[PDB]
Amino acid sequence: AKQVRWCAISDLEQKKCNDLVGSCNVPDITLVCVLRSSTEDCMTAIKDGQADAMFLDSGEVYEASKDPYNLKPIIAEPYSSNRDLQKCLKERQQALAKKMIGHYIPQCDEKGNYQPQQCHGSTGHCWCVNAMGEKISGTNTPPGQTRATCERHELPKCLKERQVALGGRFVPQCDEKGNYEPQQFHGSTGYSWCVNAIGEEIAGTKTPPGKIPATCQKHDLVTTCHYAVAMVKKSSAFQFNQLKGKRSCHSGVSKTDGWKALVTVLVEKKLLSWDGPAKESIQRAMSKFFSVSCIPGATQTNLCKQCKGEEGKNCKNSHDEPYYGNYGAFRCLKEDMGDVAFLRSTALSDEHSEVYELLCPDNTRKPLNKYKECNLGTVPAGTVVTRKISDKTEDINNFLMEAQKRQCKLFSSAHGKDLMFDDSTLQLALLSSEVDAFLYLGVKLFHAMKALTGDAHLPSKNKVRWCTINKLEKMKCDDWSAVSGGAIACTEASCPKGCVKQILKGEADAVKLEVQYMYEALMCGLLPAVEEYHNKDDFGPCKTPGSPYTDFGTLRAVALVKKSNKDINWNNIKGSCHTGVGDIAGWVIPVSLIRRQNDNSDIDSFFGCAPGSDTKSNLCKLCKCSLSDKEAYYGNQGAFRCLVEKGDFVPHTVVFENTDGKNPAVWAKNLKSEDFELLCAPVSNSCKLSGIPPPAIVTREESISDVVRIVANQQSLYGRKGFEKDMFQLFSSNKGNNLLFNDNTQCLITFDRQPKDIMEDYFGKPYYTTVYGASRSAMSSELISACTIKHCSNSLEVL
Ligand SMILES: NC(=O)OC[C@@H]1N=C(N)N2CCC(O)(O)[C@@]23N=C(N)N[C@@H]13
Repeated sequence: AKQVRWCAISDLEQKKCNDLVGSCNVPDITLVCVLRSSTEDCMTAIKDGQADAMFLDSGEVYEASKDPYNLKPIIAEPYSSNRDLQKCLKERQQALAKKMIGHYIPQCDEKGNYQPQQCHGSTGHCWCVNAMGEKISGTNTPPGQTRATCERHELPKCLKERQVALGGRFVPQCDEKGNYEPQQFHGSTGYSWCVNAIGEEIAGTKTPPGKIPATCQKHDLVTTCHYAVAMVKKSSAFQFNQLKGKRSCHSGVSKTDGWKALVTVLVEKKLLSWDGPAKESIQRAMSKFFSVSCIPGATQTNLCKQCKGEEGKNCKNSHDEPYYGNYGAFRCLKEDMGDVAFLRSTALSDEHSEVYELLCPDNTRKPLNKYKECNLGTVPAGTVVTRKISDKTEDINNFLMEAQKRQCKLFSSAHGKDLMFDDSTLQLALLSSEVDAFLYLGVKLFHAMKALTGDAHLPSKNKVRWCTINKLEKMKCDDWSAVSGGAIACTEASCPKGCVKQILKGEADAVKLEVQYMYEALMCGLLPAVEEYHNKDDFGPCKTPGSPYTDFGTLRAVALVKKSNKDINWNNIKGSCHTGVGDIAGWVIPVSLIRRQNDNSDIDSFFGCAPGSDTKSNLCKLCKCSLSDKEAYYGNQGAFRCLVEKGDFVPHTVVFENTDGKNPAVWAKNLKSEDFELLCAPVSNSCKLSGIPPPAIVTREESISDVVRIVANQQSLYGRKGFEKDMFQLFSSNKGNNLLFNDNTQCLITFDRQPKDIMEDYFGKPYYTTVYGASRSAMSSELISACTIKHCSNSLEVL
């Protein structure tokens, strides 16, 4: 028996909330409505633990994630992407979950695709549909009428471009499932360029051979986009560059559609004379820009004089102010209390097409139905937020999910529009607990919000902020900063992924990453400034960069078998054991190579000890089977214990250690380099699955030059064989082992960027093609999504 306290900012919001408390029965969750006078007071009440959840505009998210609020987005409306997999099955499940009779339930085939014809059973209407479930225009037919004959529209645009290129020289490379890869290489002419979601080239990305290709960003095609627009009456005659001195009405000071997009556009067009933040308030500059306005939540009295709320409620971020919100701003414009209204496109209807039109930032006027051509930018959906501590997220999610299933009236009310949520909300879905303001808004929008609130960091060109993942790293990096003479500074994160996030947020400058994190790091636009170099035998390239290198100290992944103690080859591996499921030398390389060949599900349908592999899968018992050396078959040493008992995939080094006597335990003491070999050959000969790229110190592109030079100078000072190495060592520490770099690192070598693909330019084509399929869509995550450019379209109808 739990309760969820929703915070209402107005009397109408409390009325709708009490309507829900009366009419919506959710088992084991009681809805309680706490009343405040404004958005900010509700944010504070949630921060104080007096309320649990509220709905915020996207423009309010960033300031919500900071003091004195410290709120986090938890529940948001999902958008339709061209990367949605198995969409028909999920839509059918969701429809079946709704406790109502007669609603449309999508009809799916045996494979999970949409049936080309979709029918609403209770009404008898039928229509046609493409591979994403979008209705073909005009194909809706009622009962008792000849139905539209429906074709399968399953072939993506890219694969069709392929097969209109191999019949009778541009052949485009595509991601698995027929999406365009963001980077295109012309195999004949050697040119490379970048493309958006539908494969049309973006301007200024084409590069000749030998030259360095442009950085290609991942794109996602998204449907139903809402926009920030300036709405005006057709009777007026002013244009956008004549906004100064006019009367205006806004949805809110903290909303994107009401304020932030407008200010960004005014700054870009140089219409708004204003310094930077912390020198002038944006609100003071806007108060000097407009004569008299209604901007709810504003603290300048002229930006509030046109507001219509009664005293104590005037200009508040609350529906108690009649001019608050998108519909409130439209009301102000209609009642001639302002000359222009700044609001979301969702408040536009064709009823207003007679009197109203849209003011475009290019100094033209257009009708309301041109809002996709006449806007101040896209406005992402609002979100339900709670405390960052996330104590009540489960209860809130359960309540909203059950209320949506039981058809409770969350997204409409007789009392008014946009009360507790946006009325345009179709559904609310749960977000990953990883999602914060940064992940929700995305890198670009996050930096825009950061700059707009005066938090933007201008990095130093002579100092490098190194990110640490634990307290020992922080201590060693503190020693390094104390001896660096202002060249090195220290930041703290929980894990390497947090360090990548901090670098993206402008809170840190560089971090060392192992291979696992490199895919995400390169997807988000980071680059390797330097790389760990482990060749103990040469040391040539360390003191002098470019004393050319023959071996980087890279580990080489192979499978270790016997000189005819056993009879194994690659073709009959079916029917050994592996170090771990997470290890890259082993598991990742062999599994990727196995299931890139064939097709299969190797999880059991291949071999006859791989710790972390469920329990007792057909292996995992030849060793219980935990991802630690507390079982004797974990790691390189335990995987070598796998090959001597129950004999039948490891780095090459694993033989050279323990062979010849170096590890004595009884089993590995009397073993020799002649008794064990590798399949592709003698144990030292290259008979390898693939080479593993070295760990990379990554940073932003603009910071590459500064990071490399500062690291080079510091390396000349400290580390292995340094002028003042007696003061500090880079690759060793009394605080711990392998802290900021692997202790066996010979040095750091500046990454030489080749005129190839950055993914191949780091991983190497064998590793890239084997592990990630040479595709930018091999893995998806919240971070990769936050670094993906959302591109809008009236529909996905490009099939
Ligand atoms: N093992 C090794 O040290 O390779 C040499 C060095 N390091 C990489 N990780 N690379 C990635 C791929 C590559 O092209 O071989 C190379 N790419 C550049 N820019 N320099 C090379």
